[PDB]
Amino acid sequence: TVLKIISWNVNGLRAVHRKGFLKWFMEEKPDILCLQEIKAAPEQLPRKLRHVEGYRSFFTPAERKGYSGVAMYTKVPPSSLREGFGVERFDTEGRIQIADFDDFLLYNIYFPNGKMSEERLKYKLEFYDAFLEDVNRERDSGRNVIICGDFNTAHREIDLARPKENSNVSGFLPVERAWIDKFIENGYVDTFRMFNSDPGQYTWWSYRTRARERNVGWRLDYFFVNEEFKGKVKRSWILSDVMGSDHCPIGLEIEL
Ligand SMILES: [Mg+2]
Repeated sequence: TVLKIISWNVNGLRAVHRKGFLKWFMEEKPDILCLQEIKAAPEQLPRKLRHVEGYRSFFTPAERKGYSGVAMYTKVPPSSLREGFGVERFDTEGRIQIADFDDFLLYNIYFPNGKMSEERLKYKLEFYDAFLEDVNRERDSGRNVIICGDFNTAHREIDLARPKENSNVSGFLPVERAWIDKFIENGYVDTFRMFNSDPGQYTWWSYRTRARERNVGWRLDYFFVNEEFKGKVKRSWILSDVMGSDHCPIGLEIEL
């Protein structure tokens, strides 16, 4: 039995709905769909918009109105979800949704963008720190873990079109890249690279400067699993032709 999980930074749920979201979701039929950047008060969402037949849904909004926010659709519900690491400043931005399924925890994470300022870059790296602490704690206790979402960093030079010009832009700073190295070193596997070693494989393109048509993109969205669980991973891929956001969806298929 295959379980298909999709992750997508939709850049606003209302926006992606105007651009074919429901038709796409109906045709793709994942078992679990993880979404980032909802940008909406869930309580203000009409049912025609939020509810999708055959799926349970769970929404984790930011304190700040219209900002960030994540959500999860699933055919089979988790036993519960956790919405933070236990650290106030990281738990109030609508960035963390951790669902407990039988066989794994599924981390649906919208990691912070560090471009804004040195303070937001500091926040990003310390968020990374708190995340690693959290997943390590769970992984240490014998849990298998799947982590998906927008990491807001391209790992290696192959993971973006313009590595040299972005050497001092947040998203490709040596400090950020080094954290992904560290995360991997700690026993988590970048599942896409298990199957695809090719260049030009990205998940985000600026809406500006015709980036998507020029494939001037960055691989910012990942599926990671812990080392012990990797044997269950059968596919990890990029749904590059799916429109509606500045990111495209990514997919994981696992056999349990
Ligand atoms: Mg966005």
